[PDB]
Amino acid sequence: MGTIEISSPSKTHILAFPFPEKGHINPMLHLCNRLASKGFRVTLITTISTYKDVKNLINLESIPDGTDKGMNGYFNQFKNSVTESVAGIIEEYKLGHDFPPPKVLIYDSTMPWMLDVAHGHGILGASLFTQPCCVSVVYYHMLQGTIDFSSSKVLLLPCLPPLEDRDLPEFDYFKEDSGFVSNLLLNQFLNIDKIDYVLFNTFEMLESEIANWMSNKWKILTIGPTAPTAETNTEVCMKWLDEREPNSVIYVSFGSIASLTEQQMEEISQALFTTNFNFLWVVREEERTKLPNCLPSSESFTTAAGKLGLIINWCPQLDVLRHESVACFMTHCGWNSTLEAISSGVPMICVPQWVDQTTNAKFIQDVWKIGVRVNNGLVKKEEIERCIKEVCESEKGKELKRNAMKWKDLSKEAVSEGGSSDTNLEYFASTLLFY
Ligand SMILES: C[C@]12CC[C@H](O[C@H]3O[C@H](CO)[C@@H](O)[C@H](O)[C@H]3O)C[C@H]1CC[C@@H]1[C@@H]2CC[C@]2(C)[C@@H](C3=CC(=O)OC3)CC[C@]12O
Ligand SMILES: O=c1ccn([C@@H]2O[C@H](COP(=O)(O)OP(=O)(O)O)[C@@H](O)[C@H]2O)c(=O)[nH]1
Repeated sequence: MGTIEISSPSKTHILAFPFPEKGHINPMLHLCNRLASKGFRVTLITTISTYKDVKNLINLESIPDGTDKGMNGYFNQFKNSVTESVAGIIEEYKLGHDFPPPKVLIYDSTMPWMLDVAHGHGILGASLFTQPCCVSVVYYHMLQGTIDFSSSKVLLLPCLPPLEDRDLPEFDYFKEDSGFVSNLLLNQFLNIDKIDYVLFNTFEMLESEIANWMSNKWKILTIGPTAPTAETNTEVCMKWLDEREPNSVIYVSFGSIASLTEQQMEEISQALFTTNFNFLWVVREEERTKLPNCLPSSESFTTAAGKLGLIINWCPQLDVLRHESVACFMTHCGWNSTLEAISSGVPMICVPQWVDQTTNAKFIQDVWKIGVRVNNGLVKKEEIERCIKEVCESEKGKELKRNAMKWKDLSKEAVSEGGSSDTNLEYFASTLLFY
């Protein structure tokens, strides 16, 4: 005689709150699906403006965007507003009757003060880093002042390859804002010893040495890629790709924020309109006016080489990357783009722009050996064409593609049963249930 209590995922309530930007929303969202696939109740909290895009099982809550229409004023208003409204949501659910009360807030690692919201409301806090281990450690070392950041400089950090100046995360691009952006990334570590779960969207084999190094300081859980293994304009892009030859398309995307200069846009244009390959070039709506005048939701071309090109304002990038028609990825090397390509086996042309893109480029070409970085800071048509020849028209290109298929298989192994990422995510979920 007596009573039994069962803690299952279905009675455990996970809150998620990403920073409102696609390279932060996207990997959170994938992780919420995986967690829901594991039976938990998952509520994704998101700003009202991102709510729409996102809105197109997983619970969805909206909060006020909390930001009048510079980087700094926007951020302090944001910090202030979302601190209040997320704290309010947590309390809403603690009294609710439908859902279970929340056990843990997963928050983007660029909002470390959300650990205080979570703890200060008596729930666990899980920090999701949306960048690899190797660049995150650089931010930590800059935070610590572990080293000094007519001569060139090379930095030697434990468990990392030598880093040239150009290999460091690029903050100076932001000029008077470099201090804010740099602060934002280093402050990911202000309370690292206090975070209940430290999650990294990466997989162990990709960053063995530095991941183990961070594991001996912090019980970090590498859990990526969060995206599934084998979006606006899906049907359009797949139709066009379905009708191209295999291994014939150069996929070109510079992410969701970066915006190249008129001159740089022209360098790329001339390289792609004269190359021996088809091309699918994402050019965001707001960026379209920076195109060469010689060229609206999409545009179809016959290139001067007699090939075919499609300019479009947004695509399902993951599905493009996994289409047999894609030869290579010309990318700005944001970490989501880099990891999606890794998990798809697509070799890469690296045109890094700022923050962690420069360091990702370093690793893509020199550590993982799955792509080439362009040399500058304007990048000339001729330099783009050299890199296309390297990656798509050369025996080197062929080894690069082999390298990428090896990393893709390792990536699929990591998130499959008994994979290192599958283990870590199961460690997250199982301990969530513990008394
Ligand atoms: C600092 C900021 C936040 C990070 C954003 O993107 C990153 O996402 C990935 C991490 O998961 C990386 O892999 C990507 O390489 C990286 O691009 C972009 C950077 C830089 C731009 C600024 C955001 C934070 C918001 C920001 C301040 C917004 C803003 C502009 C302004 O004048 O007031 C507000 C818009 C972008 C922004 O400048
Ligand atoms: O046409 C596009 C271009 C980009 N993306 C997605 O937007 C994210 C971009 O994140 P990333 O870290 O690569 O760079 P950021 O945009 O933050 O600078 C990735 O998940 C891409 O797959 C997309 O869905 N469609």
